[PDB]
Amino acid sequence: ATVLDSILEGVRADVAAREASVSLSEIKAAAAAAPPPLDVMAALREPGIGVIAEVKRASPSAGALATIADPAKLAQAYQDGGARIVSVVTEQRRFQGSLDDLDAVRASVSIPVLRKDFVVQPYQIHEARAHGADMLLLIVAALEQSVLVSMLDRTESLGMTALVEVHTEQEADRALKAGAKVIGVNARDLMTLDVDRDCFARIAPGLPSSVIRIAESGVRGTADLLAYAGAGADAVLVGEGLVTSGDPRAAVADLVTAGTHPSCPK
Repeated sequence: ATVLDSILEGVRADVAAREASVSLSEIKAAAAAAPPPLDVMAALREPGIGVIAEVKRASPSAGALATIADPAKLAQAYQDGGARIVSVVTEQRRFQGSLDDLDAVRASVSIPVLRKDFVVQPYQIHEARAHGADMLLLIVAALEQSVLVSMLDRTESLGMTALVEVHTEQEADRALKAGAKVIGVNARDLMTLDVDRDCFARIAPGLPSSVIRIAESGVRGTADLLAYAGAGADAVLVGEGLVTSGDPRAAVADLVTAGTHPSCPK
């Protein structure tokens, strides 16, 4: 039926294959020995609309959307441009990412790193931590509530911050009830990658001031950033559709300039 169901089937298979090689006990030990997590909440508390910039496999080879293909070099461009956090897509089927891309990014940047994947079981949480993630995406649509709560608790126990992704007002209610500190709204369709313009603006007013509100989709430049800031975004996640013109550093620097301007809408 849904694209999400197919992604999650994929996750279960891909995780089972990794777990056959590196057991749950072994990945828990690897997480426990990893360099400590970086301070995501401090990054998010910095003044101005923060930019989370995303590394993913597919982009146009030329034109206004052209960017850097190599994950380490892209991530470095993002850090150089002033991104507060670098996101790296590790889901393997819809987005053709890999845990190797997380490793490459982690070695390349000294700012916090978000592992952007579809978490369904604790193995993935320890694995994220072992491979250096500081922030972890959790998706309400993927999880039954009690499991969401236990994944959120495990993420936090390991010293990471959860970015809890919601697609509807009811999912936002669930994220709040689960205890989320950071709630992202994703309005992108998994088939087309098009973004519903009304979703953030509808959901965000229901999110209390005590949560950090993230626009996970739809911000492609300063024009969008200003619109989302006015709608209540505290940070924006950019990547898909970003107008980079071959120069992602500059594109991120322009977003930072706009988001930290004293007169930026809010």
